[PDB]
Amino acid sequence: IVGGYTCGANTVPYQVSLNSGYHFCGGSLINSQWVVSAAHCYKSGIQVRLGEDNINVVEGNEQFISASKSIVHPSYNSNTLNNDIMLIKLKSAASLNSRVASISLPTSCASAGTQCLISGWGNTKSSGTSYPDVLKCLKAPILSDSSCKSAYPGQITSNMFCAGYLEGGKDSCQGDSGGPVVCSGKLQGIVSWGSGCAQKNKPGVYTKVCNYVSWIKQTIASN
Ligand SMILES: N=C(N)c1ccc(CNC(=O)[C@@H]2CCCN2C(=O)CNC2CCCCC2)cc1
Ligand SMILES: [Ca+2]
Repeated sequence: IVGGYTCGANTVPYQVSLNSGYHFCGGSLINSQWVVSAAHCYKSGIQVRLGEDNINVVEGNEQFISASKSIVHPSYNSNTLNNDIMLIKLKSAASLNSRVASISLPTSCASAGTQCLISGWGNTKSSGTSYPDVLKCLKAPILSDSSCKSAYPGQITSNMFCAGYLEGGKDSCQGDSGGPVVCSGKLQGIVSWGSGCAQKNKPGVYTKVCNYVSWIKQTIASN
């Protein structure tokens, strides 16, 4: 997160860190046994870390649970990042509490101008690299269709939206991938891609979760 702020410990209780001996992606807890992340975050050997603030210190409140299943959308395209969504089933259910909590799926898509909360342990610099220990947050609005497509012509599918700031300075970034975009208490986006980070006229691009609510429920119900 570039241009954001320290969230505060466990203020984003649905935020998870995906770990492979290091933090490599974010995710969102949507019930005690399932996480939503980016298909481009797929790999073997995923450990889900819930309840985290400082990812480099065992502080209390952490739950480390191995992934049992990682289900990449069958129509994911690694070139266009269309359908950049993955469901991870935990080997055991998490213990839900004030610091480890699920986030609701949307009942409808969000509209342009809606303010949302984006969070993660990704890069905090727009030119170079600095990775934080504690969770970072950013308030960011959803952009209009036309503005999104003007920023990224021929690259925005119906399964993507733009959010952020055309003036630069405030954005998600590498390491935030798979993490939440939450708007009015609903999980509307997944950190997916962009051109650079926090660059002028190049806002972030997010997986449009409202298009996958039925896929998610059907897939979880059958697994
Ligand atoms: N909101 C941002 N600006 C942002 C950007 C990137 C990421 C992480 N996602 C990624 O890195 C995804 C994986 C496949 C390649 N990809 C990219 O985003 C491609 N980024 C380049 C495209 C051409 C212009 C230079 C930058 C997360 C957020
Ligand atoms: Ca910790």
